[PDB]
Amino acid sequence: TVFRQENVDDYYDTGEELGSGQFAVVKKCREKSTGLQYAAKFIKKRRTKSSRRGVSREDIEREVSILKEIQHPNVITLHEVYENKTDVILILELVAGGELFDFLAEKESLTEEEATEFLKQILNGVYYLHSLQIAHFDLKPENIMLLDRNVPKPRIKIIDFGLAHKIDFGNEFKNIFGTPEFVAPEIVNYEPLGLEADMWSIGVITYILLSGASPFLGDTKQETLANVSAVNYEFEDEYFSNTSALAKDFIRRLLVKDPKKRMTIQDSLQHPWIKPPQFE
Ligand SMILES: c1cc(-c2cnnc(N3CCN(c4ccncc4)CC3)c2)ccn1
Repeated sequence: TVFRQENVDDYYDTGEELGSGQFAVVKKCREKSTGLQYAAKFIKKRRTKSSRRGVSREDIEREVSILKEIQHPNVITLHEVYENKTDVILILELVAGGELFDFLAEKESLTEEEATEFLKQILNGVYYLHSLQIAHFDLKPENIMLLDRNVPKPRIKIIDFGLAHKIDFGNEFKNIFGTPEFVAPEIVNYEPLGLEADMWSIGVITYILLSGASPFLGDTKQETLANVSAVNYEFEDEYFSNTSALAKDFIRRLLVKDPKKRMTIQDSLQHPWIKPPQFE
């Protein structure tokens, strides 16, 4: 599939660079014809067929196809796609309140009520994705953005679908590996992957929201990955002594090695607490 090949600068003016990962660049921009503001994500193309740098065309096209299908308040909207010799440029909805990662760094830890206000929105977005058989495969605080960080109950959107896949045969078995602290054991073990992997990541996120600490994090990537595979975590009393038993129950039912025994997204919404790359 080919994208718009006019110069993006003919249609948008860019401004501030926003925070991003090592591989893409994200800039605020403004569309000349409407004055509306967006975020432009520049994905570097592969320079040759057997190259390791840049993103393969197949991978870019998968991300664009998934973005085009999704429309939900808790997921980022794709507006347009441009391309040139070096980059594919996604014009995305602007989310200006920063990363949940940076919000958490300011608060240290969240109360159970504050955590559930965020978690409900994450679960609603993941329920939409899983209903479409889309696994995100990279859920973590850096991939969740706040619309406005200055309100008492900030609203959020899931971003960056660069690892997302449609799961139409129940599982995928290929080159899929996210960030070590957040990946499920089946990722660590290079096993077939399905929607269950996202549920594990939600368990990790929930643990971090309540404690400010990462449940499997070791001093090196290999230690973290070994900890994930062994389900080596505990609810440290220093962080969790005053946390409700139901919150611990929720996490415990997500941080389960066997994907078939892990809570699904539908289970998570009915749970009584809620119901109203890899190489150093
Ligand atoms: C504003 C921004 C964005 C946007 C789009 N794509 N990726 C984005 N980042 C967010 C930061 N980031 C990391 C990852 C690792 N370490 C530090 C930061 C993860 C990816 C932001 C979209 C709309 N409005």
